[PDB]
Amino acid sequence: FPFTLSSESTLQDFLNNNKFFVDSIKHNHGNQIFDLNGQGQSPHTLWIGCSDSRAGDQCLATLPGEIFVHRNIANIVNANDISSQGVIQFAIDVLKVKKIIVCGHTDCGGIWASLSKKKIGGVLDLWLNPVRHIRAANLKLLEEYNQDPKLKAKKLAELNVISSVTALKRHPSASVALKKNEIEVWGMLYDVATGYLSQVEI
Amino acid sequence: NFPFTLSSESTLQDFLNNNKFFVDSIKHNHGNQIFDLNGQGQSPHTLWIGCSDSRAGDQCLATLPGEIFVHRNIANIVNANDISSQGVIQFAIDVLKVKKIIVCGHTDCGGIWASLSKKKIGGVLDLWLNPVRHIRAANLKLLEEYNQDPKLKAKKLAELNVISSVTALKRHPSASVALKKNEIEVWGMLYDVATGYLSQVEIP
Amino acid sequence: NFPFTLSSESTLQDFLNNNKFFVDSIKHNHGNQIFDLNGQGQSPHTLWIGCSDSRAGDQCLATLPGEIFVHRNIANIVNANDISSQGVIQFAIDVLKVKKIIVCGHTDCGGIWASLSKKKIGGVLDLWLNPVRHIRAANLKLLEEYNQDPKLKAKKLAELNVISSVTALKRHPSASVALKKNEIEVWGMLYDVATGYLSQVEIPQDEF
Amino acid sequence: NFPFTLSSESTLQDFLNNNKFFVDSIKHNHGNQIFDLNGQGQSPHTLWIGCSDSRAGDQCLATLPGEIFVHRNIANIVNANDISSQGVIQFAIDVLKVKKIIVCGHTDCGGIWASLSKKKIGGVLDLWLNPVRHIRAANLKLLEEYNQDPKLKAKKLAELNVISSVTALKRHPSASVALKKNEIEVWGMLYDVATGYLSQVEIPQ
Ligand SMILES: [Zn+2]
Ligand SMILES: [Zn+2]
Ligand SMILES: [Zn+2]
Ligand SMILES: [Zn+2]
Repeated sequence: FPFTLSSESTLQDFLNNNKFFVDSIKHNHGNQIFDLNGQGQSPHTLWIGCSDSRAGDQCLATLPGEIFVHRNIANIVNANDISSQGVIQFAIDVLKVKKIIVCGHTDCGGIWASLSKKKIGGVLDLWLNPVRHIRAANLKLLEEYNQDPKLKAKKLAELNVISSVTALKRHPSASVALKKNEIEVWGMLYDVATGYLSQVEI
Repeated sequence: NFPFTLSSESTLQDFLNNNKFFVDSIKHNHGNQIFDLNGQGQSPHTLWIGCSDSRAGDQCLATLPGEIFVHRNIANIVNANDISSQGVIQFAIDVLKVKKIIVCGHTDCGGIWASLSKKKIGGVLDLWLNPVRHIRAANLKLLEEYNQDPKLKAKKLAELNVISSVTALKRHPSASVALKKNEIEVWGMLYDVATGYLSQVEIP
Repeated sequence: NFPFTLSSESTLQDFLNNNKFFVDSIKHNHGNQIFDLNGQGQSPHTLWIGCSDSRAGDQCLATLPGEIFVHRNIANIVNANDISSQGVIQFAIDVLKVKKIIVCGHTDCGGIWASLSKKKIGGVLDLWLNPVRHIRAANLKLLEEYNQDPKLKAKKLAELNVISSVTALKRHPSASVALKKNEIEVWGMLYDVATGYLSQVEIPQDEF
Repeated sequence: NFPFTLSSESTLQDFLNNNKFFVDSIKHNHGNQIFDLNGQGQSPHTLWIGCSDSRAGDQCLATLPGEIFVHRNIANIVNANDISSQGVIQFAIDVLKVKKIIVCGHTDCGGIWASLSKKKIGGVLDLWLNPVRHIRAANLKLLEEYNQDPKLKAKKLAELNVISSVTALKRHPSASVALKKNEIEVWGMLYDVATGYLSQVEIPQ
């Protein structure tokens, strides 16, 4: 379409996009940024967000070596998910990030599925359980946005962000550094139709 | 406090200023066309599995929002016991019907280097990395026809790890059916953190 | 050696000798009927989830082969991202169509004791047991009401753990459906290691 | 009703009653001695890893409580990335110091039959069973030599699966150190569901 790449696009087409990424960085910064990249990483921020192609840490327009990223379906931080827990562990314990952003977004597939109770199948029903819990736990509140789907899904999306932030703060290395005031934590919402990022109230 | 767009000392406002740029930048080049398409759904053409590392993101493909479905974790490990990986893989193929999948490791991977050391890492990480530890053991001293240079051992390990993840990805139910119907293609790649260059890994 | 049927020093043939007795015993009491049924397929009426502990097995229910579908792991933890447990539950409900599910903890459970401590174990077990450490953390005050007797404290955590596993089990997509259709029944239980007796664990009423 | 002790329509009291029998039966033969030992701790000599199947089951060894540490899961898969199994093995070897580990497959195993097809099962089971589908693929020419009797096809696969599980078990760090110290024995077995009999599987060495 109006996108840089397509289904039909070739391997070389991909490598052309990548040669552009290098040329652009080099054009604005010389070799200095890859020289830094190539010695170590010292990112300032951990971003935890949905896997969704339209959400994504891109929205912050940072350079390589600024943001440590974890992305998964519906930006769920669960204590038993070893994928999340390693990333958080490593981010706080090794990289010493000073900010953590948990970012959800509008039109989230996990959020919408969790509202309409038809079993998705495979492993997805299990993966989404905590969201299905969050909806059940907040039924009255959600009910008050009943008269508009997109807003109910959005309220749920926000509740999910808050849920993930609490779980994040209860992480052992997080909880320590948080109370030593070494770290800062934010919930956010990404608006898919506008590209704007707003802060969730916590 | 950097040649980077943000530092540790930045503000919520500063952050939000970067995002205002992102939006203005997209609008400058494309008008509302993207955020209009985005706002009515996603139809990405590619799934990207790579490392969480702040240098080796999918950014290195310079795509716009709406093109690439992403998962990132420590050392780009794909395992069938991991409901996170498999959930993503499943959704991408069956629902989103992505036509390309990319597994990307990269040079200077902390997970890979740790997998090469003696020192127990601690917590959940040492367990997380066991799959890589197994790959080192499963590959001779093919790893160190190179113990003359640390960096090359790391790179070969990283590539073996990519190959590991790719094979696993291919044995996924959705993947094996898609690949047999020739309805999807699969790539393993390495990002050189020092150069910004992506390259292909040959998959056996 | 010595009250027990087999020992460390036992032999393969000794084990096979026990198995010979198991076969002869069932044929003595039921003739050939059971092994003929077994041989034609399984139709168990119950799923049992309990701890691996050698003292606490489903044999405490004195059933014959073909009755009880069994999963056993350390501290009878049922967690929604553990593919082992969730496969067992999906299969039992969907395919076997069990009518009863029992989640059964027990007293002197080592997973419980380990979780009451703060000392790290090692290997996988500190992470396996993490759900239990959480339950203990979320009931800290309730539990410290049993500082008078550590044994009763551990017994309480064993119960909370049962309650946690059951609740997770019921949130399984196959289970939640079967339940709301009243096609299945779910029991928390506790097994007293010292008496061989099985008690029912009171499970919270439906709250969401 | 059945020829089995309990039914789909059996009650809670009814279950408690079979448990009451269990207790009575054991004190009848052994006094309070088993439960006294039990009550103080556990010292099992054997770890059993086997299938969840209601017909299989470590009861085929006719042991008293306190002898055998048990793990059971679908098709008795011992996989290095499966933490349920890996915890059981660690604890058994490192803490309980079991002297024997037994991996037991069985005939008519539903996980085996499902791995013989490549029809998708759905939910989680395609993933769970993947390492067995692998085994099928890597032994295809062999398993097809059993085409005319599907049941002996499933038996061979169930034996291959046992060999694979035992191989993974022995690569467990606890196991490996124990194995090299001649501190433990590991056995593959198969359980014939139709006959109640247990046989040994020849494992490579
Ligand atoms: Zn989403
Ligand atoms: Zn890395
Ligand atoms: Zn126990
Ligand atoms: Zn079976």
